[PDB]
Amino acid sequence: SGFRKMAFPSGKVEGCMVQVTCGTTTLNGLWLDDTVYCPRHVICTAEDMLNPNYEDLLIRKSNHSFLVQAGNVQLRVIGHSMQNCLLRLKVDTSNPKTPKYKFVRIQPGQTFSVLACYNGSPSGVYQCAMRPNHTIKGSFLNGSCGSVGFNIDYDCVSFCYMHHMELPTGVHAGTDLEGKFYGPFVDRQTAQAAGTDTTITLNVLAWLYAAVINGDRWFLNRFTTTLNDFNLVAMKYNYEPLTQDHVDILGPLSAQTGIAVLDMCAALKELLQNGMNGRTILGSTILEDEFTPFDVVRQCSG
Amino acid sequence: FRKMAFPSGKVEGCMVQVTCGTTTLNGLWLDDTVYCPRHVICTAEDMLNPNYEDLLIRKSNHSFLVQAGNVQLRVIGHSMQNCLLRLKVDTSNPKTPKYKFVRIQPGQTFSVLACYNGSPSGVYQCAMRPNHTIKGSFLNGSCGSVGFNIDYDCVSFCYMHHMELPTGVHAGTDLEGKFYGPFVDRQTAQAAGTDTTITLNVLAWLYAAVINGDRWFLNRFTTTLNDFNLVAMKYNYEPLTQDHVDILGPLSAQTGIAVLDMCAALKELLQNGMNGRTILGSTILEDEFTPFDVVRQCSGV
Ligand SMILES: */C(=C\C(=O)OCC)[C@H](C[C@@H]1CCNC1=O)NC(=O)[C@@H](NC(=O)[C@@H](NC(=O)OC(C)(C)C)C(C)C)c1ccccc1
Ligand SMILES: */C(=C\C(=O)OCC)[C@H](C[C@@H]1CCNC1=O)NC(=O)[C@@H](NC(=O)[C@@H](NC(=O)OC(C)(C)C)C(C)C)c1ccccc1
Repeated sequence: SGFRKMAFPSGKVEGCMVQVTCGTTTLNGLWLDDTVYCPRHVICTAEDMLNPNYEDLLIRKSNHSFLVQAGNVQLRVIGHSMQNCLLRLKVDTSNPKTPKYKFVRIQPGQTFSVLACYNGSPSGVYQCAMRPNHTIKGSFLNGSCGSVGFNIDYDCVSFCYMHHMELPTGVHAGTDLEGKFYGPFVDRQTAQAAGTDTTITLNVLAWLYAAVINGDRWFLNRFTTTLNDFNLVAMKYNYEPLTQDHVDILGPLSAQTGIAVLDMCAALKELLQNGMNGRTILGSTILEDEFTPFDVVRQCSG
Repeated sequence: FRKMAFPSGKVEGCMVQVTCGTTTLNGLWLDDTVYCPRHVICTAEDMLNPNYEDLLIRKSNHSFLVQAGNVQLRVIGHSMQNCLLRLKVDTSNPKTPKYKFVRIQPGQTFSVLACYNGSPSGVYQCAMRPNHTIKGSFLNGSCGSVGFNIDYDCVSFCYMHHMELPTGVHAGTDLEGKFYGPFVDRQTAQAAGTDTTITLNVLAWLYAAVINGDRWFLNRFTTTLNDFNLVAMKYNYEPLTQDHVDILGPLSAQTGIAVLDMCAALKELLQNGMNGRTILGSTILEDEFTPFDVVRQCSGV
């Protein structure tokens, strides 16, 4: 019952947040075992951000060029390397609080928790989704960089995102724990259109099923709609095209609630076209798409 | 600008599973004490209206099974404090963070670490609604889940989950076992009073917008706290009081926009809607960001 944009317990991720400083640049880092990840752009001098040559800027650095700090104790960096847009600083001590973890490049539309950090210190956690344009509509300020995006599968933390940029659109862009950006962005402060955004159709349906699982039903109709017709409409409303895989995914949620995916699609279509009569769905006044089908099934069943 | 929750690390280390017979729920393990809903000592038979006092006096420490991981905390004492059970355990939680028990006030917010069988499952931010309930997300077995605020390094435990009003909302108690609202921890037929918009927070929010550069809604005029309330009344807004105004002060000072001025702005935001316009991204007027919260996210904490 009830429905919140729920984030995973950030506890296990906090125990891996550290401060990493190079020159006068300081940002967050992930310290797992004997390694610390952070946006390689930490080595970027001010003026060096217009068009930095990381390979060049890094070679001019050394282990001691990095001031990695765990809380208030200085971590000794005894090895460093670059992996795409990351810095993999090896340290001498191994973080005893390193949770069971895995690095995963999430798929646009998927959701994850973000531990907003500043100076290697957890400031807040929020759940967000990998927007369709690969950016993340988040709340980040200067110094949030190095914050990690993660998921928790029981006790195994899946790091999927590491903050890096701030597209002018006000959104945010980062990398996966392997340094590869999400979207067509780069470690440069150079014009970067935060690509055409779309509404995650998959999630809005998952969300609508959630509202239904929770008793709300007013938006349903006797109408139905082919996958193709739903798309012809949805796309007009700037919605991600809905694929058969998506409806397969909504399968479970379809069963429970007993509503056929396209029927729900028929409801979504109506909503899009008739607006919400001012009325609300599961609280919101606008179709929510930051809850994946998996999220919903996890927050409604048990 | 998203609704952020305090990192739940500290509370996570204080969540334990409390079992009593067939009833299992979450327990807050601070020091040598484990707090959990007193209805942990219930079951299908004694719920409509259990006599806890009696029901507990029939239970002994061996009745309770407090667990943390694959560890079992021998319970060496048990007392009931209002609607909570204070369970003394033979072990003082090593992860106990500096903590206070503070009874939150309507409108104020806090993070909620939703738990299941002693395990933290998810953490979200919410507000203690005017009607005294919370638009949270809880499923069976979430009981004992705690709400909290973090002041520097101190955890301010302000909420513990117990009931779920038919409204789809939730009632709980502070960590002293006293319920927030008229609600009780019984299967009565209690209903949440109608809710209102936390005017104070909407305001705080608008300010936050102004702080981030979203000020299209401001206006040249002002209004009287009285005149504003006549509007707010229509849109079912909490009547703004001078105490509310003073609470906004910092935000008001930072942006130099007088509360009554911002109300004037909110007045027209209510009477003319946002005409397709968005404040801080949203299309609706957020009322779950207290003045203090607005600071947190904007003035990094
Ligand atoms: C994190 C940097 C950090 O922690 O530094 C501490 C000293 C950010 C966070 C960014 C701040 C506000 N919200 C955010 O998400 N890192 C940056 O400031 C980066 N800045 C940008 O992304 C800029 N992007 C940009 O110029 O792109 C175009 C507008 C040209 C398309 C923003 C601020 C305009 C950053 C980039 C590169 C290196 C270091 C930092
Ligand atoms: C936590 C109990 C727990 O941990 O039990 C583990 C076995 C809840 C959480 C509740 C679950 C779903 N969302 C929630 O908020 N404890 C209860 O189930 C309690 N149930 C209620 O509060 C019921 N309220 C109720 O009937 O109120 C009226 C409709 C009569 C006004 C809900 C579920 C309808 C609960 C029941 C009995 C004693 C103590 C708590």
